[PDB]
Amino acid sequence: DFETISSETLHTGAIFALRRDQVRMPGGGIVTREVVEHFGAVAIVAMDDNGNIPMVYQYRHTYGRRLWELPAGLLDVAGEPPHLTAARELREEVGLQASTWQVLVDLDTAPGFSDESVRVYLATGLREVGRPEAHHEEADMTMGWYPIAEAARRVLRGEIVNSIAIAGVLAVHAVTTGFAQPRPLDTEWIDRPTAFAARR
Amino acid sequence: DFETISSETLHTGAIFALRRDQVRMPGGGIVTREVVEHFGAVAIVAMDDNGNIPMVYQYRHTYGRRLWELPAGLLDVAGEPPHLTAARELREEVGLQASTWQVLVDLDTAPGFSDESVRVYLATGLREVGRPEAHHEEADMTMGWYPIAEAARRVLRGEIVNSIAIAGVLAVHAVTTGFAQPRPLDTEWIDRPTAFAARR
Ligand SMILES: [Mn+2]
Ligand SMILES: [Mn+2]
Ligand SMILES: [Mn+2]
Ligand SMILES: [Mn+2]
Ligand SMILES: [Mn+2]
Ligand SMILES: [Mn+2]
Repeated sequence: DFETISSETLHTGAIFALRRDQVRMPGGGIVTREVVEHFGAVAIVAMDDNGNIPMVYQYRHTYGRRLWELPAGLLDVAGEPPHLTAARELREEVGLQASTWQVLVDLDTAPGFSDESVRVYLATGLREVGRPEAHHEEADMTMGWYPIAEAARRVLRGEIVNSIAIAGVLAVHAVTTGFAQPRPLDTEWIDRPTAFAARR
Repeated sequence: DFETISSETLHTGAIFALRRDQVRMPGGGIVTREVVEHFGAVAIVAMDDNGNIPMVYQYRHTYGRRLWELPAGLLDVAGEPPHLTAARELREEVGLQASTWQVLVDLDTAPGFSDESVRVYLATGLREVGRPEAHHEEADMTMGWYPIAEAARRVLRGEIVNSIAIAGVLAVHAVTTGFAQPRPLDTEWIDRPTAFAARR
């Protein structure tokens, strides 16, 4: 079922495209299904030798306020491998470098209307290296180190609400409590976006 | 900082509006900040007397496949209280009724480009009641009961990727392991969307 009958691009912006598709429903009808094409992104849970991780306080215009989040960046560099996008962004945002990288959790942010998918890595064996000069939203953001457990409590207390940070924080929390294990970098990323990047 | 200089509506669809704002950055510059206005939504982690919860397998056109998710619905009923939207949708989607309702976790799905926020409730004291005749995506979706721990393992294994389901599953998992506690229904929902609903 669910066959796409027609695709019409309604808008192409800086980081996503708006597309309206006509989809055939179970009953036999046809409906509007609008999708927001997104580059996709990556985030990093950089855990240090004592179980602490870095988070950034970044202003989000969508909410008109700053949220506590994990270091993260868009896959807006055509051809750049995701784990490189991760390492690059970790260094730029929290000035860190890691000797070990594994896959923590992948999340599909808003399945209802966007194809954006985000891969969260767990970076260990941390090294403090230089951080570049930031621009825009990043020139305003700050950071703080949190024990994974407190970070986990912050989520359950509503102090952390960014879906990417929630997933990574609770996922690493499950790992540090011995409930689960990290995963190989070559783990399949089923829903990694391709549409918007494919546009150009 | 970050003052909105101008707002232009680019598109109004069935469930969200696309708006392009001009925002003043730290350096003194002005940039395009496109926001997707969304009704907002609610989800339910209905836990039974033995630690099991219901999940639905629903087709998501954005990804062209079915995902395992929590029962959930849009706040598309002007005036309907969120916890009522929750109870209504729980019954309609997994044919359940609960005598107890608390707040589990709130998540801001895609902070980068949308104001959508989702409140996940934890429903207990379950009762099996009738389920209506479904339409569209819902007429195709099925469901299955999962022990919270297995559901948690499914997340860490990439078998559950919907951000709402990840948050609720790992959040309730933290509660069942005695790490955290549920919260009162009157808990403040900081980022509950208002823009799109306010349009009409
Ligand atoms: Mn970033
Ligand atoms: Mn970037
Ligand atoms: Mn960045
Ligand atoms: Mn639903
Ligand atoms: Mn509904
Ligand atoms: Mn529904």
